[PDB]
Amino acid sequence: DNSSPPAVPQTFQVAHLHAPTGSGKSTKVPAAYAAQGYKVLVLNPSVAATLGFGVYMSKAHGIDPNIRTGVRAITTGGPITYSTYGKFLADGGCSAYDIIICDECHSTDSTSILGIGTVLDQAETAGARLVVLATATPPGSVTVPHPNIEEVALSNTGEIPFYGKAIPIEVIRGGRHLIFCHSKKKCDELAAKLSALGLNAVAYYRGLDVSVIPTSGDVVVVATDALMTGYTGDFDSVIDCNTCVTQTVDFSLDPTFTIDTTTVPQDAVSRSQRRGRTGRGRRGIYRFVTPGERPSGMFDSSVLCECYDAGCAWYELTPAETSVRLRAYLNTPGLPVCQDHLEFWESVFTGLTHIDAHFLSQTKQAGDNFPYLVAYQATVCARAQAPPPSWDQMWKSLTRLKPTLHGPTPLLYRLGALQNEVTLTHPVTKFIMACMSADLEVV
Amino acid sequence: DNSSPPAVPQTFQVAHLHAPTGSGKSTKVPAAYAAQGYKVLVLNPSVAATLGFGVYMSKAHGIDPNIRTGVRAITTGGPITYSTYGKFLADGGCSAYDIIICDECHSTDSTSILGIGTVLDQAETAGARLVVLATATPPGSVTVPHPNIEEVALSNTGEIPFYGKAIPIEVIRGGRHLIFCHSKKKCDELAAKLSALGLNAVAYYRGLDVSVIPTSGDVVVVATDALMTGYTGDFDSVIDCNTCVTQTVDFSLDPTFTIDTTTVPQDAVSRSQRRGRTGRGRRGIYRFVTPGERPSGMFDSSVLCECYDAGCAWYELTPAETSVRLRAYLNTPGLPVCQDHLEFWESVFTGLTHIDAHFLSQTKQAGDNFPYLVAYQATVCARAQAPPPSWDQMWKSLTRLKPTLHGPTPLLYRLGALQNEVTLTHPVTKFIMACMSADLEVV
Ligand SMILES: Cc1sc2ccc(Cl)cc2c1Cn1cc(CC(=O)O)c2ccc(-c3cc(N)cc(N)c3)cc21
Ligand SMILES: Cc1sc2ccc(Cl)cc2c1Cn1cc(CC(=O)O)c2ccc(-c3cc(N)cc(N)c3)cc21
Ligand SMILES: [Cl-]
Ligand SMILES: [Cl-]
Ligand SMILES: [Mg+2]
Ligand SMILES: [Mg+2]
Ligand SMILES: [Mg+2]
Ligand SMILES: [Mg+2]
Repeated sequence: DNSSPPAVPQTFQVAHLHAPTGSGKSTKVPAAYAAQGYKVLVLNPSVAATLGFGVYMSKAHGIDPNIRTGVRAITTGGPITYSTYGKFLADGGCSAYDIIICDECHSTDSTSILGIGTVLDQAETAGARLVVLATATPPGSVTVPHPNIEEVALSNTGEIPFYGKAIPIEVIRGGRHLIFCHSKKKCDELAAKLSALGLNAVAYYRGLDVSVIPTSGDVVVVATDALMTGYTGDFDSVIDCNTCVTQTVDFSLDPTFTIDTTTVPQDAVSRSQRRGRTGRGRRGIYRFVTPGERPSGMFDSSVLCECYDAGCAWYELTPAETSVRLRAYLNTPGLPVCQDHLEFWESVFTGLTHIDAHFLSQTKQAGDNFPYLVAYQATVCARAQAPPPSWDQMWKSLTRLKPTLHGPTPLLYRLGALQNEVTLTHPVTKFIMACMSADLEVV
Repeated sequence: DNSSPPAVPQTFQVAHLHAPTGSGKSTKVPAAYAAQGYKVLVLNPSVAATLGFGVYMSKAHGIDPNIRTGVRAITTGGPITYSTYGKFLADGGCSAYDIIICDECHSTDSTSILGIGTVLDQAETAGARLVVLATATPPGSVTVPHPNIEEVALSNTGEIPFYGKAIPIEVIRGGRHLIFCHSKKKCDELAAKLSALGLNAVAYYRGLDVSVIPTSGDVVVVATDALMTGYTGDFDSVIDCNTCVTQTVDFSLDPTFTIDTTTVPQDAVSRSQRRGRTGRGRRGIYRFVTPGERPSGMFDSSVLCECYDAGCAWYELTPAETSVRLRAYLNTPGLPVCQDHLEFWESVFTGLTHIDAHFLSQTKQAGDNFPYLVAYQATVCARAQAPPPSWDQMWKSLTRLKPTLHGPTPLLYRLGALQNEVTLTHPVTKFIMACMSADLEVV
């Protein structure tokens, strides 16, 4: 049904394309639309993917497309353009293209979600005949059985307790095995427990080397998801804790909301990926704490906030402009889904007035999450000559003013751990609290 | 048809099983035959695969099978036994098992071919009810299109001549690319040509390190098939010369036959494998000198010779015993195929009388190809006080006698390059020449 590329409707259509990564959906398909005389934009969340498409197209097909990223925009004048969603947003959206392919349209990072809503809101007005929502992983996808992987639940019987169940020593003594834990911390403690017990064991996370994992010999690697992005092949078995760390918003009311990195049950995509490290060129084993529960393509409300934040920080969009684009995304069927907290987030940002410009550009440059919310809290701090909620790296634009800031932090919301006393008097704190309780979904 | 495991016939059946590597054919299938009360032997060409199955079975299913290789035989007493074909032959064949699974039955190395003929000849007499010829690559398989790989023939247009066609510089300037050449020699010359031209290029073959290939950055790797067995992932494109080196027999009549490593067009398996280095997690390009021509599962007559040789050297089989087993293999449909040179090879070896025992064990130990033919030539040399055909490593059991060997080599056949004068007088030379011309297929 959605596995063939849509023929161009001679007016306006939104269409889905479910096809594997590499299969032609982002290359051969735009090539065929271009040979019929169309101009085609193809959007993707990744700078590397985007650059990779221009290499393929010119070398396979002698087609030199325009390649547009945050760094540079390469204009050849040909009919196909590749861009990241972020560069697309930075360029004003549709502002040119007959057909727009939104690639990896299952992505739930904020640039993808804002970028996609923008296409959906603007595509027809801008002269487009076709928007394609393309993906290899449609929303509601679950982990399906693999022919080469045998799946065996852990029980309570075992000498090594692990996320509420147990690993018998015998199933990891001998051969090469990968245990997934959620944090650098568990990795280290489990790695150390196992080593006490006589096992060749080694931790791996963000910021250690790939060479810390022996090519050969019995090993138990206790790792985070950093592994899949840093390292190549192997494994007789995977032991999956079945949880990850994700950005979540909590309407904690202490005074307002909390945005932090918390432990959530994994979704199908993380389950599929962690399992997929065994079964390569021979049979594999996958062991797990709990059966697959979350389908792919649900995202957190704090990603809606992040969209509003980036709209203000990067793209000179008022919160109301951000809502039209997000509304178009939430109103389009077959896309990732989320609680409808558009009115609420819009209203919060609408009263985040008179941010310090130099603070915001410092935060933007340093690359911290939520550049607008961090610089706004900082602004508020420097205007009350108060310290930031902690001296986390986040707050470094206040470090030069550190000797002159005294007293309780005027807390607007929580972006991490609290390390100073707080006052809840601030007019903006009050404003955000009233945004919460003026919204039936958020109260 | 051949994708489901055969139910046990209550008398005797030979059956085929076509199923992917890892899918259960060598593990789950024997497990299910064992739960019904059968004793199951599972044979494979690889020590590592064989050991890998015992790890899987005990860890996935709490089944500790017997694991038998050249090194050691592990006896647990359970109903499933894994063995290499070679260990099976060393143990006397069927000499116990209800069901015998011949795994990787498409293999065309001599141990697999002799091992398989032995099962086929002996299985019924020995009480077996079932022989399964199992494989992921049936004979006559061709290279089929891959959804993620775009295939583009080279033409004559290009600045870099390559196996009778050309590579334009533009298709390898920028990005990461793998060129296959047939010999360490071409690798080095092409690598050096490309470097002169401004390209980051690096050779790779048997005996250089994996680290000689940069993880990141534009590179052109000019390699042999050593690459697939030494190194892990990548590549925007593969450029395949479409030829490999294989052991071939030539009835050269100078005086008798030649067995040497020569350049042949590649078969589907080598084509599939070399192509398969691109298209991983994104789209790939494969370029080639000539369209796929050889289907898998044809092997050379010199593999029949090697079987006879190993029978004499390792397994105390007379040539006539070797023929009954090879005959059973050639008479069984759906197996690799070869010219029927059984009578001829049998007759050659039957007159290879009174080999020196110490020479043969030296050759066997040193691991040279054709241990019987090398030690027989050597024997013949030491009895004529003549030098070996060259001082290649092959002939090292004659090195201690080197000051006393003089005159022309009495050539029985050719196993490499000739580096001394030769006499064709030797009675055994005459005998082998008459084996050739007494056989209608070989004349
Ligand atoms: C650096 C970040 S983090 C983040 C998180 C959420 C959202 Cl919605 C945007 C963002 C951005 C903004 N952002 C993301 C991309 C994507 C890419 O790498 O090509 C990107 C590309 C270009 C720009 C960009 C470039 C210039 N010259 C000026 C301005 N104001 C923005 C901003 C971009
Ligand atoms: C070392 C070689 S190269 C070659 C080539 C062709 C053929 Cl038909 C056999 C052979 C052999 C013999 N060969 C191959 C294997 C397989 C494995 O590694 O388990 C193997 C295993 C065991 C034996 C083996 C073991 C003992 N103790 C005595 C004797 N006479 C043979 C010989 C073996
Ligand atoms: Cl605002
Ligand atoms: Cl003999
Ligand atoms: Mg593609
Ligand atoms: Mg250790
Ligand atoms: Mg298997
Ligand atoms: Mg170089």
